[PDB]
Amino acid sequence: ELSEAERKAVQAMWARLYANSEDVGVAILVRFFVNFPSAKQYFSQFKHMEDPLEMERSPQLRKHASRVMGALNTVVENLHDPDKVSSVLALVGKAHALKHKVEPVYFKILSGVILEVVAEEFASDFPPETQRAWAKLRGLIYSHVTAAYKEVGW
Ligand code: HEM
Repeated sequence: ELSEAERKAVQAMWARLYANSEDVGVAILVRFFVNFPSAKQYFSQFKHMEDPLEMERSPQLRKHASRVMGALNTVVENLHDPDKVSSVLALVGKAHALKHKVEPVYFKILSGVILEVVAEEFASDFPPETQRAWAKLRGLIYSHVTAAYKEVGW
């Protein structure tokens, strides 16, 4: 789990992100789909879309952006309550394993894009203590999502 200082570091960072949650979520996903075109295969309204301006304006992209940011928000705000973070990430993990059939490695890829976007957009607020805290959060997400895939015999 995150230590108290790490949790505080992650929540303070996340608050800055979430002040324009909508735009940050979308910028993250556009970068994800441009840089990893294979990930678009799970999205019916944009699986063959290439123009990043259209991706930015895509209703189904912006919707998934809103749901990624909201589920992340739930995890970050409730990091002091580890049963809640377990709860949320299971539900996500399973859902993506079973309904959406997404290869679990795409979570690792998306997290790397999330890191790249955070490092760019909020660099002057991203000291090493915070970078390390954020990296623990990423590990936490990937291990919990990865355990949920194993749980239903992926
Ligand atoms: C931090 C990681 C992610 C979070 C928190 C997240 C969150 C969500 C949530 C809350 C939903 C709506 C409920 C549901 O139908 O499951 C959703 C839908 C979906 N997600 Fe994710 N997601 C993540 C990563 C991914 C990745 C990497 C992919 C595939 C590359 C993906 C593919 C989908 C698809 C195909 C849907 C259905 C969208 C639709 O109904 O049009 N997600 N996501």
